[PDB]
Amino acid sequence: HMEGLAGYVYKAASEGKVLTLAALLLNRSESDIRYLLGYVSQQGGQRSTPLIIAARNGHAKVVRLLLEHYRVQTQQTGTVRFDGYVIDGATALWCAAGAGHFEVVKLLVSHGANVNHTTVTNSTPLRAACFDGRLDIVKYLVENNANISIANKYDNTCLMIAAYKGHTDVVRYLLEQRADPNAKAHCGATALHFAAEAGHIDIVKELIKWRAAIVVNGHGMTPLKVAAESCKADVVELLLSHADCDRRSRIEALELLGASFANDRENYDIIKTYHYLYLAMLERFQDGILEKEVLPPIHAYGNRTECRNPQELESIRQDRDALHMEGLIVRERILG
Amino acid sequence: HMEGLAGYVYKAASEGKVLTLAALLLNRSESDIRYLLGYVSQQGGQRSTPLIIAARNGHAKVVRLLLEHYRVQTQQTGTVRFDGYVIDGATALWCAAGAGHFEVVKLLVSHGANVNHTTVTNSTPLRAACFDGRLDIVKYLVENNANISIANKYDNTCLMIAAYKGHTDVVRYLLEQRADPNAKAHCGATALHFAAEAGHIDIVKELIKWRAAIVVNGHGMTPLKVAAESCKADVVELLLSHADRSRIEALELLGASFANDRENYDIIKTYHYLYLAMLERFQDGILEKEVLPPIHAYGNRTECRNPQELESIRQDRDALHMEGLIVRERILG
Ligand SMILES: O=C(Nc1ccc(F)cc1)c1cccs1
Ligand SMILES: O=C(Nc1ccc(F)cc1)c1cccs1
Repeated sequence: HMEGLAGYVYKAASEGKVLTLAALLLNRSESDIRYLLGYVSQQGGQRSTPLIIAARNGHAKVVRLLLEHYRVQTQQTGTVRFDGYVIDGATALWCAAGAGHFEVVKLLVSHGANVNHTTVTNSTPLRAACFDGRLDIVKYLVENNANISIANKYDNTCLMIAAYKGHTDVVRYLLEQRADPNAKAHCGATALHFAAEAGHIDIVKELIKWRAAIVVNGHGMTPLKVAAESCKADVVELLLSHADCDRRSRIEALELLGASFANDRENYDIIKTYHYLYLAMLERFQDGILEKEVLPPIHAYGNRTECRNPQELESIRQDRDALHMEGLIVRERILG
Repeated sequence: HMEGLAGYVYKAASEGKVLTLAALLLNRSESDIRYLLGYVSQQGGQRSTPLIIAARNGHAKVVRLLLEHYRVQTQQTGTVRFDGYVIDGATALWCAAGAGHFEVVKLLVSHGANVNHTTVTNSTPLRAACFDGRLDIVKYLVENNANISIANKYDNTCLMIAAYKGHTDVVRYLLEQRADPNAKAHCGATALHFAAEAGHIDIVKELIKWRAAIVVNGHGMTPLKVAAESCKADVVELLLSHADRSRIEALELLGASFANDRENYDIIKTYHYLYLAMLERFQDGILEKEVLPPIHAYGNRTECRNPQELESIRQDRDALHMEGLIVRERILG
């Protein structure tokens, strides 16, 4: 059928050949043009229309022709491919936003594109831009009345995803536009919880400057202890210079922070494994005191047992091997 | 007393001023030279002798003078500092081996240094040299009757530390010199367990030419599952070219490790080892798969029980990440 002629209009659109597109559409009845420009084309794992592919591929030159003259409906959705993950429900705007195609975004929403249509995971074009941290498209959409509040399937908001990937400038912009830094995901994670795991220290300070609230990971820990278990030490101390827990919860972070300098081989430093573990014990006998029930030796980590006295952990300051597994068991008593 | 001139000969020894050291000792009775050369000097928490520092600092010219003329006893031990750890029981030879001082090692053993003296932790000079991976001193000491077998307090053999720090050349020399590849530490960990943890693929094949590894690296693991949790995929697949349930646990834990592992995190590779893992645990009783109830943590998603379930989730980054955390907690805890 004219299914072959659709392949040609898709090919010209995907590769940005304005000259080819116009010559292909020039002498066509309106019935046929709506078929040609609305044809869902199977190319790889992408179900697309000429406009969606033209936008995903950043051929603004081609996108202009279709929206101005041939007046193509901007609400068309398809299933497109971004890197290695297939996304279904993607509109020309969402493809143009995720792929960071500056001009194409500005052209579609200027010609009336619904900036708040969502994929099946309910990622807005703004979220795509927040994931990749393209500041110009994040600024553009919000001042074009995009909804910073609409979040993904798992309540993971643009502010949360901007923090995990660490787009400091984008994160502060949304905070200024008064995005809620206390939203919670299906995980329970706050935007802070996320920035803590990835140690985006400047983002952590930005969120606090914008009256962010400390709340337990609804399904686990505090943002402090996710910093500790993630071993991001500078972050761990930042948060320990804001309202903490006297000795109690505060020392629990230090214990786990020093325990995380031990257990992961990537950033393993037994010197700071001891450094934090010892200072935790210091903050446990100050004035008054507060001890630890330790677990049996557990035939596994040899027969090492967790230290109960400062002098005890002092002894091991010469032994790498023992301090390393002292950390492995420190960690295992809080997590397990 | 003569404590002031003793301080001076230590200074000359540590800084390698052979001529200066010699100028201090020449018109001294043999009684006095033993005080000067036997003084244990405290710098920090360090107990040192002029000979030990000359060896720790690799000043061969000074070490020759001391052993040759003034005939200083090679026995003599002290407490020295290295990578940041104060080590007790260190002899001039052991210091020179950790510090990779080629000649000073060659000079000390020639005048009778016990190549098998052990620190307080029972570290051979061979172990020290194996940690630093200096192959020339590893061969030299071995060809002068060093015992590849004498291990640290925790049964950690020279082969283990050569694997952990990843000195392929030291590992292959030790294996060719016929080191035991099946020793176990107090953890239970074999040399492979260590090579897997750090993913030293070339060494892992080297041990394969010989070995055969049991269980536990500290938590009841085979070297395969230590590779999986460490996310070392290439190692996991190398080791997956041998003999067997155990197969599915490795793939599951490796793919579950690509999620939580922010260091080498790839959500695509989570959905790959987890998908290929789905062969035969779930819907029988194939074999038995007890899934955990959807606990408030990884949201309330529940672990996939059928191949078809994991196919739907082939897309969605958010969803596959919590699928890894769920598998991880089921195999671990
Ligand atoms: O926006 C997202 N993912 C994305 C798309 C395109 C791209 F280039 C980079 C990232 C999403 C996050 C959660 C659901 S969708
Ligand atoms: O590994 C050891 N010592 C060492 C390591 C690296 C180095 F550069 C210098 C010395 C050990 C000392 C006691 C037991 S093991």
